[PDB]
Amino acid sequence: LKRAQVNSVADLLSYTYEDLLEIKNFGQKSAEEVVEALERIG
DNA sequence: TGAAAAGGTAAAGGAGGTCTTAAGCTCGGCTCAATTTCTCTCTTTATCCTGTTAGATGGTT
Repeated sequence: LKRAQVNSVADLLSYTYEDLLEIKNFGQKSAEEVVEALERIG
């Protein structure tokens, strides 16, 4: 994510799950991890 | 001599590309009626040429 210039939660919220899967070497398990972390912050 | 401080090695796990099948389609070939060109004949017109024996003899607007 930091390689993708994503620096804020707003920036990450600007990406869809598909855009997250397009991130180079980002896999489904890592997208799930991000979803779980966001749920951890509601 | 002890101790940073960097540099290796062996994993675990994931990420990513590359392979395999059940479902379905549509695509070309093959046959095979079904016809539009083509090329001859075979005509049939389309176009040009010549002649015509009562007598006639200077314009309209």
